[PDB]
Parts: sequence; structure tokens; C-alpha cells
Amino acid sequence: MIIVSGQLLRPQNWQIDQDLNPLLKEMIETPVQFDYHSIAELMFELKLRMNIVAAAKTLHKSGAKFATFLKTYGNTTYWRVSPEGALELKYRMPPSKAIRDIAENGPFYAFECATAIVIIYYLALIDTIGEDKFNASFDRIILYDWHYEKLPIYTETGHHFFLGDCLYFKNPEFDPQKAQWRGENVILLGEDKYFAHGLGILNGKQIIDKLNSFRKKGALQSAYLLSQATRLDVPSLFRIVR
Amino acid sequence: MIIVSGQLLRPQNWQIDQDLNPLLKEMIETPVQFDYHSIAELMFELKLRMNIVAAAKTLHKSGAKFATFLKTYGNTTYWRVSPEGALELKYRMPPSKAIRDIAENGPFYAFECATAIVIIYYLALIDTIGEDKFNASFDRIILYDWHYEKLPIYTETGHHFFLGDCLYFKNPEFDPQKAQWRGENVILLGEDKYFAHGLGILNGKQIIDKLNSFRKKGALQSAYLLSQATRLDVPSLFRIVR
Ligand SMILES: [Zn+2]
Repeated sequence: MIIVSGQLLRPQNWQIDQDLNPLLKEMIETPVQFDYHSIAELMFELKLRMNIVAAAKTLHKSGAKFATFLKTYGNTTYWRVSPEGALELKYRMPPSKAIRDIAENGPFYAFECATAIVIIYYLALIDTIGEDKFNASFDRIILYDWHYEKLPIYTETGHHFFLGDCLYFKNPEFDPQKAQWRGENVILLGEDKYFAHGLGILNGKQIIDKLNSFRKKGALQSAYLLSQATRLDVPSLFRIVR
Repeated sequence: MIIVSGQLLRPQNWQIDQDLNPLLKEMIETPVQFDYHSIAELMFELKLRMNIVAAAKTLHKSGAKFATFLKTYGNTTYWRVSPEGALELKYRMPPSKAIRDIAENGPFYAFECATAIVIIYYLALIDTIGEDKFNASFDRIILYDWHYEKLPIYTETGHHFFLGDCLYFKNPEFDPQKAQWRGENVILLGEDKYFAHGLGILNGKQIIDKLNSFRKKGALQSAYLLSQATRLDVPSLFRIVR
């Protein structure tokens, strides 16, 4: 359910990009309320969301590898690794160029799943607003777990998902001796289609089977898709960027 | 105006902390709309907002000082300082205790205004959800500018402000040779009463006059209060407690 200013946007035709139509159909037909001050905001969400999907695929194909925090590394041209495994942007290096380098020189990098989701958000935003505005607004950067610089991010409870969402497969009786499998952060790329850093581009059955192979002795509870989604707040981004 | 699950809340008696009565009345009487899924959720916001105020006051009195990023330092028991000026929680230090140390050992710290706001949000959260939930959720921490570990923070346009809001006095024609005076991030403690890391607890005139003293030659644009507020997203957070 899309609302602009105050008008319910019914199927009212538009000269917009094809790869945006599937998402827009979802957003119009769902009972979920999407409120925007203007059409420009709506279009920003559509492009931003599909750029999240495209960025996930870019990262997937980059050659960037999975590593635990203590085994994290990155291109020293742009990033310093802290003792704890944080990727610190080096003094006065331009954020856009440093973050794009993850996509362009993937083999020089390895990091965790959460850090990968944040990288993806930044790449998508860069694709959406351009290097200059990104660099003006998100001017200091450390990539580490769920750290983000200024991004307005929220998590809501419920069953309705949209392209570009960040979802989570939980593994409740995971093997305590292998905490790396307590669950999996993913980008929703398409229907039953997910990017999961370290696993690849997979469907839900595959992700669930994988987690279930790393449970404790006697575990009966299967891994499952949590009913929640993690999302960028588009109206707030308009304040933060333009 | 407060609405829970679809029902307006007018004066209805309640057995709640007196400290919360003012803010609640203010939130019922305002034309802005606060929506919740439960009474618990509303109570969480009241406590969180009042703990933001208390946390600002605590940082004010702690002895922690203002410093630039390149001059930022912290208690090396818990924090390392990156070359760029990020305070990084050391490997396996308990997050709640390390963050609380900023209040209990203030003279061992100095950091800038955005970092100060984020610290205040963590301190307030610890007081609102408790150490166990905090450490479970916010298990890795780097304090640096507007970096957040998982915090759901948004900025909205408007001119109705409430206790605990984070506001911004902009100095549009700041002296370029004194870039720290581009503006001041503040927490609203009461009517025309603000905490400003580095200035203390000031009224709006005092902040503006101070900013105005650091402008370019002949500037005719006064520093002024922006019509926006930065806020923690309660339903995103409240997920943690229930
Ligand atoms: Zn050390």
C-alpha cells in the first residue's frame, strides 16, 4: 500500500524502468503501508532497493571471501585492519573509492556476513546517489559487524518481505562449539532467492539444510526463516543526503 | 497525541514513575502522533527518553572532555584509539562496563560531539534494557563520529521537539579555518535547555552566539536551530526487550 502526501496510490501508465516493476507491484499490493512525502521519495526507494539486490550480486561475484573477525583482511591501499578485525578507512581516503574497491579488487578482501550486508548498503547507496554526495555525507567509515555511519536502519516484525530486504535464517539448536552457524544474514534477491556471504546465491531450503547440518547432538528443531526484515529508512535518508 | 494499537490515549490514574508524568503529558498534548503496539512500548519510550536526558547530564558531569578526532583518547584499559581517532572496544572487553567507564572515569576520555551523542544513546540504552540485554545485542563497539552498532536512528523534519531529542544548531557561514564550528549537535534537556559536548548546558541564544563568534568575515547568516530531530526508533529497539 503506497501513500504519497496523503493519496493512496492505486494502479495509476508510468514511464519507469522495467527492473523496478516487480518491486513496485509488491509494494502496491501488500497490506504494508509505505508512506512518502513525494513521488521522488518513492522512486528513490525503488532504485535503492534494486541497487541493494544488484550490489549483493556484485559482491557475490567480486571474489571477496568469508573470514571470521580475527582473520579479516582488506586492501591496504584503502583500509587498515584493527586488532579485533575492523576495516578502518585510512586517513583522508575517499569513502566511495575505498568501498567500490571491495567490488573491483575482491580477492584482496575477506570479512564476515554482517560486515558484507553493510558493504552492500554502501555500494547500493553509492549506485543511487553518486560518489560525490556519498562522500560528502558518509565521510568517515569503519566496516565491522553491524557498524554503520549515519545510516537509518530499522528492523520490523512480520511475514511480508520485499526485494532488497535483509532477512535472517536462525539455527536455534546450533552446535555451541561452532557459533558461526547460530544463523545467517541474507539479502532477498528474488522469490525464494538469497545472497548469503560465505555461501553464495541460494534458496531457503539450501540455507536451512546447511544450518541444520551444524546442530547439537539430538537437536530436533530445524533452522528457519525468522519473521522480520531489516530495512533502510528512505525518508530519513532524504534528510541525510538529498 | 498518543495512539496504541489504533486507540487514542486521553488523560487516564496510572501507577507510573512521577519522573515520567511530564513527558507523557507533553506527548499526549502535542499535535504530533506517537503510535505504539502496546502500553509496554510507550513506557519504554518514556523511560528511554528520560534516560537520554539523564545520560547527557551524566556525561556533562563526568569530566570527559571535548577533543577533535586527531586528539581523541580513552581509557586504555577498555579502548584503543585508531590513527584516525576511533575509540575501539578492545578484544573481549565487556561492552556495558567499557561504556559505563566513560561516566565513572570521565577524565580519561576526550572525544568530539557526534561521538558524544552516540555514547549518550548507549549509556541510556544500558539504563533502559539492562546490561545483559545490552551485552547480548551490542557485543562489538567502535565509538567514532556517527557510527552505530545496530542502533535504529532516524532524523525527521519538523519543529515539535521532545525531551531527549537530538537537535542541530547549524552555523551556515562558519569560519572555514575553524571547521569544528560548522554546527553543534545537542540533546534537549528541557525548555530552551541543551547539552552540548564541549560547551556545557546552555540555552539556544548562548549556543548561537558562540557559533556566531566563529564565522567568516562579515557573515550575515546567523547560526540557527534546524527544524529536525534525530531519534531512536522505539519499535525497532523494543524488539529487544519483548
Ligand atoms: Zn592491547
